[PDB]
Amino acid sequence: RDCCTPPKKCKDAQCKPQRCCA
Repeated sequence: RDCCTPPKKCKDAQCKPQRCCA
């Protein structure tokens, strides 16, 4: 589960500092 690719995942620290999340 990537932080921006479907299913995007923007909730954990390993995904928050991501333009597609922050």
